[PDB]
Amino acid sequence: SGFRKMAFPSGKVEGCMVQVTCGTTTLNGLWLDDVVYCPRHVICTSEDMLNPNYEDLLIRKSNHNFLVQAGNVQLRVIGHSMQNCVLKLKVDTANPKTPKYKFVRIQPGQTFSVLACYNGSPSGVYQCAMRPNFTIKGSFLNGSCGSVGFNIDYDCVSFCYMHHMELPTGVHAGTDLEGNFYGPFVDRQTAQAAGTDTTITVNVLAWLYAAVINGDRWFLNRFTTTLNDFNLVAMKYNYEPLTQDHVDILGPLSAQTGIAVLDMCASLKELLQNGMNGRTILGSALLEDEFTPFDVVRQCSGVTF
Amino acid sequence: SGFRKMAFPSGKVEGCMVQVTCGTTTLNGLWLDDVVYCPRHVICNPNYEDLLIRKSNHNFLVQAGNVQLRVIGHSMQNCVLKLKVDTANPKTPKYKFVRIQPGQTFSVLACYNGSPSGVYQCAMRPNFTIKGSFLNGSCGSVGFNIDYDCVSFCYMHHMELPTGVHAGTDLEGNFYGPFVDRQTAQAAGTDTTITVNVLAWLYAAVINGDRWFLNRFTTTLNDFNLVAMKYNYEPLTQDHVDILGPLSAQTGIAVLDMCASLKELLQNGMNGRTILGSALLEDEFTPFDVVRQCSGVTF
Ligand SMILES: CC(C)(O)c1ccc2c(NC(=O)Cc3cccc(Cl)c3)cncc2c1
Ligand SMILES: CC(C)(O)c1ccc2c(NC(=O)Cc3cccc(Cl)c3)cncc2c1
Ligand SMILES: [Cl-]
Repeated sequence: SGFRKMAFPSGKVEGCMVQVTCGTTTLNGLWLDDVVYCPRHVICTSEDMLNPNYEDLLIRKSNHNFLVQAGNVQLRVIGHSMQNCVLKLKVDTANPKTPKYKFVRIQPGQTFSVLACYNGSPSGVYQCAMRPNFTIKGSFLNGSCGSVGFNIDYDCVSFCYMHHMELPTGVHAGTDLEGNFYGPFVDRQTAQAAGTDTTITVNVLAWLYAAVINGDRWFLNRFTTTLNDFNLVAMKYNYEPLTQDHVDILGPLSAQTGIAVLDMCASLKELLQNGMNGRTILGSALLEDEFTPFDVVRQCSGVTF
Repeated sequence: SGFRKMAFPSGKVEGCMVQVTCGTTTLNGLWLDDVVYCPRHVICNPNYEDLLIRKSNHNFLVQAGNVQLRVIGHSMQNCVLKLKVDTANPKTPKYKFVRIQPGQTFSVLACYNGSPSGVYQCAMRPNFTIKGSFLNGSCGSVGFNIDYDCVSFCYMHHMELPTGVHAGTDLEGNFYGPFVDRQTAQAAGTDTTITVNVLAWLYAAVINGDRWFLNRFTTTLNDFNLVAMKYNYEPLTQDHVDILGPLSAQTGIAVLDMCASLKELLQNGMNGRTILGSALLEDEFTPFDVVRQCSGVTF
């Protein structure tokens, strides 16, 4: 019993964190085999950030201009290339602690664990989700750039995010491990704002199923809804449209609890209308949207209370 | 910017998790040097000394990854069983066994069959239970903090109470709270809110640009403690006020100034507003957790 925002064990990622220094800038890098991956803005000053020409800045650099530190050991840079917004530093030593891994690009609504680092050293780990507006509500300070997001499915680490920057509203933006940003953001100091955020409906529904599994049914009602009428109501509360794919994904939770997806949709409709009236669901006074249907099956029991 | 319930990096603890099997029971153990620590109920009104005297070393199966560890000795210390093994753990970190106080927080590395499945942050509640996320097979999962490079082990999971909350011991086998390791009618006492933690969290909201709850008013520690007692809040002591000193200095808001803001939230609610994305007053962040997350301390 119990339900917590749970992160994946960070050990396999801690063994990959290195410190990258270029001139006066110092951020984190990901050391996998003989390559160190880090944000390409490590080559920039605060001046270049207004309109950086990365190709022109990088052509002026040599291997010895980059200092890579793995623990107390210095790594020698033997090559360098840019792939989109990520700089790939070829080093002379393969990481013996390299885990089995994949670079995956996630979709908004997907969750992942974040290993926050400063100077190549991990300071903390937390769970979070890719928001519909392609930003993450993380907890990062200056020096966190190069911190990575990941999922660990079975024994393989799936790298899905590299932290690059903080937007003016305090939210964060970054790229997949190929250097392709999530969202319409650029690694430039520009008046770019996060689009209006929306609630991840399929996740709130998954979390309501987790509450039913943990013995809480106070929110259920005798009503059902059409998929269209639910979306017409949910959009009024800034909720993401629930698609047929979402309904199909919720199938196993619906089967395990005996509550149809559109019957759960009806109680979400009522919850949005009535609020909680002093009650909580899984210890929360708000509707939680950072647990996917996959996270709920993973964390909750297979036997309903 | 941003404020999340953040756990310590679990890597130094993952390298210590082993699977312990005794007969039909299978739970987790902590392998430090040549000793495996696990709940003594792995051998299970139980007379533990009488059950243990009937066991031999080969009755215990210890699995570290795919390797089998050979048990060469065994002893009991309170509610924890210490299995002497033939191999020192090469991944043993620098460590200490510490007993924590209610209100203090720690990281939990949840495991099943000697394999870590997840990590999460939580606090020792005033009623000595933890609001964890555990399933059958989680017994032997450990709680820890990291101080520089040293792992402080503070909790070993033992059981789930009927209300869905959890109970366990320090690494010396001494339970937190009036609990016993056996199947009987045990209930968690009435819980209280950790006031010093809610105050620390209000300071974190001020640091992150949330000041709507601040007012021009102050209070005496005595007048606030009456209000704390009415709302099932833990009494705020002078030690708590002294501990909040650095947060008070960093934000320019006196502890009793912040206490008057909490008094108005307790008496009147949030009125549709949230603090750090929460509609409830959060009490599982200590004043040190607030400082550490709003600075950038690494291990
Ligand atoms: C101090 C403060 C505001 O809390 C802070 C300050 C900086 C933070 C940060 N670094 C940057 O944004 C560097 C940067 C600058 C311009 C463009 C680009 Cl692409 C990158 C990343 N995450 C959290 C950060 C938090
Ligand atoms: C099935 C369910 C509710 O998920 C569950 C069941 C058991 C759980 C568990 N173990 C026990 O409580 C076993 C037990 C019994 C009597 C005395 C003692 Cl000391 C221990 C620990 N954590 C989560 C547990 C969760
Ligand atoms: Cl995805």
